[PDB]
Amino acid sequence: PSRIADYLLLPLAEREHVSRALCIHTGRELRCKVFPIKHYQDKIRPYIQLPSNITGIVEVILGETKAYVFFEKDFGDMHSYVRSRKRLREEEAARLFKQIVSAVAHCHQSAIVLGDLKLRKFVFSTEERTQLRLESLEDALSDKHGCPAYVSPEILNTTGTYSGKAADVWSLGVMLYTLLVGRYPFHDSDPSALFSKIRRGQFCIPEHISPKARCLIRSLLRREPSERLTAPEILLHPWFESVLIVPEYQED
Repeated sequence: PSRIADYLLLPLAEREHVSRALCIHTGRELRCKVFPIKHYQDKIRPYIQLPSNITGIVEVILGETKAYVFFEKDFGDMHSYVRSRKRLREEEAARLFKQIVSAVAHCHQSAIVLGDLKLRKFVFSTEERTQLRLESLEDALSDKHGCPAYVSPEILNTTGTYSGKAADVWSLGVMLYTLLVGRYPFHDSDPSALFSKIRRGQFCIPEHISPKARCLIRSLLRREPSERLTAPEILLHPWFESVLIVPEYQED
């Protein structure tokens, strides 16, 4: 039977590298995912050590070779939320998107490129579903299934080399559009058409989206990466106003 510090580890219905972590003293229920420590240090730890909790990590237990990351259960992701709401009203979209952007700005200011930004990368911290956190543990909205909706112009043009931070901002643009409209801005099921529209920056913002929201979307989905807002700059965009330590313990 699997016991680590004062937690009992139990298999989860899925069981990727994730388990149930029950506190032996109280029955408090967390989640645990195990990683090689090298991988934890390189890919997970940076997120924990930002100044400000954008993750829901409670603590990390560092064994011999492996890191046991204990985190809070979440209350669903933003992909499922948009799907169930169809699309968000501007006031909610702005509240939630500001939390998303604040997370990314923090990351970028410590030289952390995410590279995998999507609505499913953000999850609710409570049952209220008013506060999002970054899914940092590597753990419907198009014409058909499997739209590569986060493909940027850089990744189609250039030669593979481009700005990580500016590519994340493109992803913030796709996310913002999708929050407000309920479909991705580039959503063709035919990849020829999709890639053509992405390279040429061709998408349509419905008329009823406010002027401040429309120019913010446009300011993120600029074809030229150098022309996009930085994540810090997004936080000061007039749209928002218009509508509005993790401990590490060693073990044997």
